[PDB]
Amino acid sequence: LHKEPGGATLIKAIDGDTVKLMYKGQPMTFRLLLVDTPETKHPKKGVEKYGPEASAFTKKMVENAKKIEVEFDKGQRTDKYGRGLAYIYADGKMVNEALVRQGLAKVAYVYKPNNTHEQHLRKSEAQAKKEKLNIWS
Ligand SMILES: Cc1cn([C@H]2C[C@H](OP(=O)(O)O)[C@@H](COP(=O)(O)O)O2)c(=O)[nH]c1=O
Ligand SMILES: [Ca+2]
Repeated sequence: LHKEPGGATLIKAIDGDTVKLMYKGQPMTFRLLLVDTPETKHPKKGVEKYGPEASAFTKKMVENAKKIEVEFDKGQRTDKYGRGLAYIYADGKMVNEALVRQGLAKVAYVYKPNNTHEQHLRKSEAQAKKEKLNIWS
Protein backbone atom coordinates (compact mmCIF):
# COMPACT_ATOMS: atom_id res chain seq x y z
CA LEU A 1 0.00 0.00 0.00
CA HIS A 2 1.35 3.54 -0.02
CA LYS A 3 -0.13 6.66 1.60
CA GLU A 4 -1.68 9.16 -0.75
CA PRO A 5 0.66 12.23 -1.22
CA GLY A 6 0.19 14.82 1.54
CA GLY A 7 -2.66 14.58 4.00
CA ALA A 8 -6.28 15.40 4.44
CA THR A 9 -7.77 17.84 6.89
CA LEU A 10 -10.56 17.04 9.31
CA ILE A 11 -14.03 18.40 8.70
CA LYS A 12 -15.89 16.32 11.29
CA ALA A 13 -15.44 13.03 13.11
CA ILE A 14 -18.97 11.50 13.02
CA ASP A 15 -18.38 8.48 15.30
CA GLY A 16 -15.55 6.05 16.11
CA ASP A 17 -15.12 4.65 12.56
CA THR A 18 -16.49 7.29 10.26
CA VAL A 19 -14.91 10.74 9.69
CA LYS A 20 -15.44 13.45 7.14
CA LEU A 21 -12.28 14.81 5.69
CA MET A 22 -11.24 17.35 3.07
CA TYR A 23 -9.32 14.96 0.87
CA LYS A 24 -7.73 16.38 -2.30
CA GLY A 25 -9.92 19.46 -2.04
CA GLN A 26 -13.12 17.34 -1.99
CA PRO A 27 -15.19 16.78 1.20
CA MET A 28 -15.34 13.06 1.64
CA THR A 29 -16.76 10.70 4.19
CA PHE A 30 -14.30 7.87 5.07
CA ARG A 31 -15.16 4.66 6.81
CA LEU A 32 -12.27 2.92 8.47
CA LEU A 33 -11.12 -0.34 6.90
CA LEU A 34 -11.39 -3.62 8.76
CA VAL A 35 -12.90 -2.41 12.04
CA ASP A 36 -16.21 -1.67 13.56
CA THR A 37 -16.66 0.78 16.43
CA PRO A 38 -20.07 0.57 18.24
CA GLU A 39 -23.10 2.30 16.81
CA THR A 40 -24.26 5.69 18.08
CA LYS A 41 -26.63 6.86 15.22
CA HIS A 42 -28.77 4.31 13.46
CA PRO A 43 -31.99 3.64 15.53
CA LYS A 44 -32.14 -0.08 14.65
CA LYS A 45 -29.12 -0.76 16.89
CA GLY A 46 -29.30 2.16 19.26
CA VAL A 47 -26.34 3.56 21.14
CA GLU A 48 -24.21 0.59 21.70
CA LYS A 49 -21.90 0.29 24.67
CA TYR A 50 -18.47 1.86 24.04
CA GLY A 51 -20.00 3.68 21.04
CA PRO A 52 -19.59 7.08 22.82
CA GLU A 53 -16.06 6.15 23.99
CA ALA A 54 -14.89 5.02 20.53
CA SER A 55 -16.26 8.27 19.05
CA ALA A 56 -14.39 10.47 21.57
CA PHE A 57 -11.24 8.46 20.99
CA THR A 58 -11.33 8.89 17.22
CA LYS A 59 -12.24 12.54 17.54
CA LYS A 60 -9.28 13.35 19.87
CA MET A 61 -6.79 11.46 17.86
CA VAL A 62 -7.67 13.16 14.54
CA GLU A 63 -8.27 16.61 16.11
CA ASN A 64 -4.85 16.67 17.73
CA ALA A 65 -2.90 15.48 14.74
CA LYS A 66 -0.45 17.63 12.85
CA LYS A 67 -0.77 15.32 9.81
CA ILE A 68 -3.70 13.12 8.77
CA GLU A 69 -2.77 10.56 6.02
CA VAL A 70 -4.97 8.30 3.92
CA GLU A 71 -3.89 4.89 2.78
CA PHE A 72 -6.14 2.93 0.45
CA ASP A 73 -5.98 -0.82 0.24
CA LYS A 74 -5.67 -2.94 -3.03
CA GLY A 75 -9.40 -3.34 -3.86
CA GLN A 76 -12.34 -0.97 -3.94
CA ARG A 77 -11.85 2.40 -2.43
CA THR A 78 -15.46 3.27 -1.68
CA ASP A 79 -18.15 1.10 -0.17
CA LYS A 80 -21.80 0.84 -1.26
CA TYR A 81 -22.65 3.99 0.74
CA GLY A 82 -20.10 6.09 -1.28
CA ARG A 83 -17.74 6.23 1.72
CA GLY A 84 -14.01 6.13 1.12
CA LEU A 85 -12.42 2.92 2.51
CA ALA A 86 -9.02 3.65 4.03
CA TYR A 87 -6.50 3.21 6.79
CA ILE A 88 -6.21 6.63 8.42
CA TYR A 89 -3.06 7.73 10.14
CA ALA A 90 -2.78 10.53 12.74
CA ASP A 91 0.91 11.46 12.83
CA GLY A 92 1.78 8.13 11.50
CA LYS A 93 -0.24 6.16 14.02
CA MET A 94 -3.02 4.16 12.39
CA VAL A 95 -6.44 5.16 13.93
CA ASN A 96 -7.90 1.74 12.90
CA GLU A 97 -5.22 -0.10 14.94
CA ALA A 98 -5.34 2.38 17.89
CA LEU A 99 -9.04 1.66 18.30
CA VAL A 100 -8.63 -2.12 18.07
CA ARG A 101 -5.67 -2.04 20.55
CA GLN A 102 -7.88 -0.15 23.01
CA GLY A 103 -10.75 -2.71 22.78
CA LEU A 104 -12.84 0.14 21.23
CA ALA A 105 -13.38 -1.56 17.88
CA LYS A 106 -13.58 -5.16 16.73
CA VAL A 107 -11.83 -6.38 13.54
CA ALA A 108 -14.90 -6.67 11.21
CA TYR A 109 -15.96 -6.44 7.54
CA VAL A 110 -12.88 -8.15 6.22
CA TYR A 111 -13.51 -8.25 2.45
CA LYS A 112 -10.63 -9.47 0.25
CA PRO A 113 -8.64 -7.93 -1.45
CA ASN A 114 -8.93 -5.14 1.11
CA ASN A 115 -7.20 -7.00 3.87
CA THR A 116 -3.51 -6.00 3.86
CA HIS A 117 -3.44 -4.95 7.53
CA GLU A 118 -5.81 -7.69 8.77
CA GLN A 119 -3.18 -9.74 10.59
CA HIS A 120 -1.63 -6.66 12.22
CA LEU A 121 -5.06 -5.62 13.46
CA ARG A 122 -6.01 -9.17 14.59
CA LYS A 123 -2.79 -9.24 16.69
CA SER A 124 -3.82 -5.95 18.34
CA GLU A 125 -7.34 -7.31 18.98
CA ALA A 126 -5.86 -10.41 20.58
CA GLN A 127 -3.85 -8.25 22.95
CA ALA A 128 -6.91 -6.04 23.83
CA LYS A 129 -9.00 -9.24 24.44
CA LYS A 130 -6.28 -10.81 26.66
CA GLU A 131 -6.10 -7.50 28.52
CA LYS A 132 -9.98 -7.46 28.81
CA LEU A 133 -10.10 -3.92 27.54
CA ASN A 134 -13.41 -2.08 27.18
CA ILE A 135 -15.43 -4.16 24.65
CA TRP A 136 -13.61 -7.23 25.95
CA SER A 137 -14.04 -6.30 29.62
C1 LIG B 1 -15.81 -1.30 6.81
C2 LIG B 1 -16.72 -1.65 5.62
C3 LIG B 1 -18.03 -1.52 5.76
N1 LIG B 1 -18.89 -1.79 4.73
C4 LIG B 1 -20.35 -1.78 4.88
C5 LIG B 1 -20.74 -3.12 5.51
C6 LIG B 1 -21.99 -2.77 6.23
O1 LIG B 1 -23.09 -2.74 5.29
P1 LIG B 1 -24.63 -2.78 5.78
O2 LIG B 1 -24.99 -1.35 6.33
O3 LIG B 1 -25.47 -3.04 4.61
O4 LIG B 1 -24.69 -3.75 6.90
C7 LIG B 1 -21.70 -1.35 6.73
C8 LIG B 1 -20.99 -1.25 8.06
O5 LIG B 1 -20.68 0.11 8.30
P2 LIG B 1 -21.14 0.82 9.64
O6 LIG B 1 -20.39 0.18 10.78
O7 LIG B 1 -20.67 2.28 9.41
O8 LIG B 1 -22.60 0.77 9.70
O9 LIG B 1 -20.81 -0.78 5.78
C9 LIG B 1 -18.44 -2.18 3.49
O10 LIG B 1 -19.19 -2.39 2.54
N2 LIG B 1 -17.08 -2.31 3.36
C10 LIG B 1 -16.14 -2.09 4.34
O11 LIG B 1 -14.97 -2.35 4.10
CA1 LIG C 1 -19.68 1.04 13.21
